[PDB]
Amino acid sequence: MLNQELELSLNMAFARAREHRHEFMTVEHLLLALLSNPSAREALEACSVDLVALRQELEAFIEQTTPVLPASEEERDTQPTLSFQRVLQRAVFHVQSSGRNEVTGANVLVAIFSEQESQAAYLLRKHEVSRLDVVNFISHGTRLENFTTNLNQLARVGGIDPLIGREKELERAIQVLCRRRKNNPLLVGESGVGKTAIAEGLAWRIVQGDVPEVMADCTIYSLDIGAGTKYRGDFEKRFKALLKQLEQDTNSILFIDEIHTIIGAGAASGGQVDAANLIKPLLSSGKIRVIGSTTYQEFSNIFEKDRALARRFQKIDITEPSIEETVQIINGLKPKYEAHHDVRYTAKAVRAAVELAVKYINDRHLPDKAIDVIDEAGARARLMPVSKRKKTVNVADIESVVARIARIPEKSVSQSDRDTLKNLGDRLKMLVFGQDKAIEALTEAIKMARAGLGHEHKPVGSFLFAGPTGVGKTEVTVQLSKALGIELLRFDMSEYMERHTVSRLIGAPPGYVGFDQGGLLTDAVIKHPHAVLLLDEIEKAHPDVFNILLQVMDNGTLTDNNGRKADFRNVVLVMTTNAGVRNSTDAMEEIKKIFTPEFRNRLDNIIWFDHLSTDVIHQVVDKFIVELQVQLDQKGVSLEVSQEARNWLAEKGYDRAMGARPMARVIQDNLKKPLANELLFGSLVDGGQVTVALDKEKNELTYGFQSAQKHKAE
Ligand SMILES: Nc1ncnc2c1ncn2[C@@H]1O[C@H](COP(=O)(O)OP(=O)(O)O)[C@@H](O)[C@H]1O
Ligand SMILES: Nc1ncnc2c1ncn2[C@@H]1O[C@H](COP(=O)(O)OP(=O)(O)O)[C@@H](O)[C@H]1O
Ligand SMILES: [Mg+2]
Ligand SMILES: [Mg+2]
Repeated sequence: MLNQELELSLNMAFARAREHRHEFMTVEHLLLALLSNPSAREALEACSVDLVALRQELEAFIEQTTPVLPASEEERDTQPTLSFQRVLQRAVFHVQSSGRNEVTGANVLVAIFSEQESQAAYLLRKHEVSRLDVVNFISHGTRLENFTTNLNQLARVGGIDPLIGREKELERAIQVLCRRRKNNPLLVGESGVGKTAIAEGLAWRIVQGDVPEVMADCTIYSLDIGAGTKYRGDFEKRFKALLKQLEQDTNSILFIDEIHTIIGAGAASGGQVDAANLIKPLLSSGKIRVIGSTTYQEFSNIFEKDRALARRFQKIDITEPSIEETVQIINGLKPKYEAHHDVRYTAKAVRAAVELAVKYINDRHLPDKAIDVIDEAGARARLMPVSKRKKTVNVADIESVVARIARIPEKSVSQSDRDTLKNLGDRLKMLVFGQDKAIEALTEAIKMARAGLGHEHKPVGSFLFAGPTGVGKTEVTVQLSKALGIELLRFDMSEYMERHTVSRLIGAPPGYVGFDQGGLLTDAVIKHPHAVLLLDEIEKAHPDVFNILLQVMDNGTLTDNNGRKADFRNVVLVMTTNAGVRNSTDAMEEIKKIFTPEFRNRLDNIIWFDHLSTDVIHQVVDKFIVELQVQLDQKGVSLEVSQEARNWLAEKGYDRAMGARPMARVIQDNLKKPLANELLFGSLVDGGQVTVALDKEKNELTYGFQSAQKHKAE
């Protein structure tokens, strides 16, 4: 009773149903099958139907609504719906009654129209295909500039990707826009949640006539945004001309995506908020409606408490879609992604994209991150030259995709990083002396973190460098940053005490915590994610800084503005202290008294620094002499410093209270200054020799000079 062609179309659609593993074969599956069927295809072509725009829509509906049965043991195979059988019987009854031999696809197509409540019938009516057109086919023949504006125009073609679900939110927006006062919807939600999607989706509903009667003549023009808009062009005169052009007496809605840029954040010149607040009630011969978009926090403080327009807008909470609602969203977009990637995603991969992104991609939200994993996974197939189809198993693909987004970044094996880290303790020991323990405890902690051992939610290392003044605490961290090849961010905590400096001259506390949070600390760590953060004199810092520090050491993040701006994941935090000296006896309790157990227990290590021995002080002196020798040897000048003069430099360049802090000046005043004259207009111009000695019963340095081409004669 049925054609060979139609019987094939049925079998091929039955085939797709036990591969996608559908429990139901529906009327929508039937129309989908009919797109392959020559008679139904020619009928639809006759009415000027874009087969693809119908293809994508049927496919999207089918995947969102058909139950999936890959579970276990219990009896399930594809079962046609009562409705599906009803359409075929309607087609056979009509054909037999018409005097025709067999049922063709075009006859089944006529039978679908009679399923009054079906989606298949609904789509045929949307594509403007009437039942009469198929009957007659069978019988006879045996304003703004340039950005992403005018969403109504983008909807009539195919620029806007479809909006799935969210009826309550659109309904609420339409109702808000329909009010007499406070007519302006304000979509509030996290990034990726689907705010732009709702605005764009509204423009489609206006075109489709699914927003009737008084909102038919509406057009949604989208403005340009995305935190302060004034570069060049004078914002005040272009906007005034725009709002007036939007007003000739029309029902024009203006979508301002990321509305916190113009208003709330505080601009430089006028116009901005001041001009947008103007047209909201009645300050002309007309009125405009605005759809805004912002995040939870930027609505909370900068919009509602600071107040720029808050009351005139109606807030609509746009929540993150749940797992199953996101599965429906992905299922509704899946066919267009599959067409583009030439690949098929299994229902298990779809659920996995959603569920794995929820668990592991915490920095992002719902639809957005799940859609990016799905797009990324399909693109990934191309890299295997062809694009390997994907049978019934894709979870593993999704797992690699999610793993790459969620984590990974680190090179650390058999060479470059290996040699540096294996010699880090030796490289530092050749610049900082008498503190082998400190260096060893520090490098042990770096290597450990570099081996992938440690936490991902915490800094590379959090250390408390404790010890006396001038023993190598600052020098070690400066060198640590030079040996690791990373930036050095330095902050003095004595400049971050809240109100201690006044009677002198300096005084600036509206910042401090505001200096660190608002800008400085956050800005520096965003600019240089891989760095060593040195905080001098940590004991002098205000408790607000300590809470901020307690968060860094726990969360690995710090928040000034959202999207989790400051990332301390790749930072070596170093805090130096002069607190409990290793006029105080120290063996235990001293450092413990000054810093709370809560702050101390978040440290990776309290790295202790000892006093400098007599031998160490001499090594420091030699280091200064060798640096000078390096400079002098290049100019053909040889510097020799005697033992007695080395003892004299050691004596003068080391205070027990100040450490080796006075050494640089002592070396400068006694070894560098006395050679300037001779190197410029004396015996050392063409090279030579300097001998520095000591005159004992005088305790002052002796300076001998000798010159020559090289060392010719004496
Ligand atoms: N309900 C939806 N149906 C289909 N796609 C959606 C839906 N909601 C969001 N998306 C998609 O997810 C992404 C995030 O949506 P978007 O509107 O940009 O979120 P937001 O504007 O809040 O940052 C966009 O690619 C959008 O196409
Ligand atoms: N342990 C040391 N090894 C090598 N040089 C040192 C040592 N200690 C102090 N110096 C010299 O004296 C200066 C002061 O040391 P620094 O690390 O700044 O002191 P602090 O431990 O108080 O932070 C250094 O810049 C360095 O020139
Ligand atoms: Mg200081
Ligand atoms: Mg110090």
